[PDB]
Amino acid sequence: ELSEAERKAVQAMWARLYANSEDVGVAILVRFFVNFPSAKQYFSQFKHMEDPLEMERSPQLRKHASRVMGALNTVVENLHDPDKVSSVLALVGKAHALKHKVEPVYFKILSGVILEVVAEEFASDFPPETQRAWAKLRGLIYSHVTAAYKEVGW
Ligand code: HEM
Repeated sequence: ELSEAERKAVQAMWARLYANSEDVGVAILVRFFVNFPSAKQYFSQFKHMEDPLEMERSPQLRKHASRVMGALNTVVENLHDPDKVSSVLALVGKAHALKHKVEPVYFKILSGVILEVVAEEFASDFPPETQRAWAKLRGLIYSHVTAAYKEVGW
């Protein structure tokens, strides 16, 4: 789990992100789909879309952006309550394993894009203590999502 200082570091960072949650979520996903075109295969309204301006304006992209940011928000705000973070990430993990059939490695890829976007957009607020805290959060997400895939015999 995150230590108290790490949790505080992650929540303070996340608050800055979430002040324009909508735009940050979308910028993250556009970068994800441009840089990893294979990930678009799970999205019916944009699986063959290439123009990043259209991706930015895509209703189904912006919707998934809103749901990624909201589920992340739930995890970050409730990091002091580890049963809640377990709860949320299971539900996500399973859902993506079973309904959406997404290869679990795409979570690792998306997290790397999330890191790249955070490092760019909020660099002057991203000291090493915070970078390390954020990296623990990423590990936490990937291990919990990865355990949920194993749980239903992926
Ligand atoms: C931090 C990681 C992610 C979070 C928190 C997240 C969150 C969500 C949530 C809350 C939903 C709506 C409920 C549901 O139908 O499951 C959703 C839908 C979906 N997600 Fe994710 N997601 C993540 C990563 C991914 C990745 C990497 C992919 C595939 C590359 C993906 C593919 C989908 C698809 C195909 C849907 C259905 C969208 C639709 O109904 O049009 N997600 N996501």
